[PDB]
Amino acid sequence: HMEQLKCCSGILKEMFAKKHAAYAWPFYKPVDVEALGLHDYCDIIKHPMDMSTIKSKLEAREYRDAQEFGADVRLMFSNCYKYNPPDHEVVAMARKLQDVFEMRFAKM
Ligand SMILES: Cn1cc(-c2cc(NS(C)(=O)=O)ccc2Oc2ccccc2)c2cc[nH]c2c1=O
Repeated sequence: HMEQLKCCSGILKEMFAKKHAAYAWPFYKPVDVEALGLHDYCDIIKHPMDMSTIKSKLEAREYRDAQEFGADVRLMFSNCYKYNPPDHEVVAMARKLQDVFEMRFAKM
């Protein structure tokens, strides 16, 4: 699984790339519930996730395989779709970033 984890690190680096920043930036770090004033975020989202946490987990070798890495990336997008109304701008941004992830993750 060392080779598939190098691919996971490559995919995450691509998600942080300048060419995707216009839609990736809300996912770079944890949702700051207090600063944003997000009503009941912690009641609705039991397992928050973001790209910096995923990066820290890859560096600490916490994912034993590609499936575990992919589960955290999809959790990050799922939390966004779950919390927000479907018409929210952040949801449209999550979909664009998920295009990047799914298309590369499938080429594992
Ligand atoms: C994942 N996410 C993130 C934000 C969000 C986060 C931060 N900065 S941060 C990472 O918290 O430090 C800044 C703005 C944010 O809002 C917008 C981002 C773009 C367009 C409209 C809203 C958010 C807000 C409500 N829902 C969400 C959500 O689900």
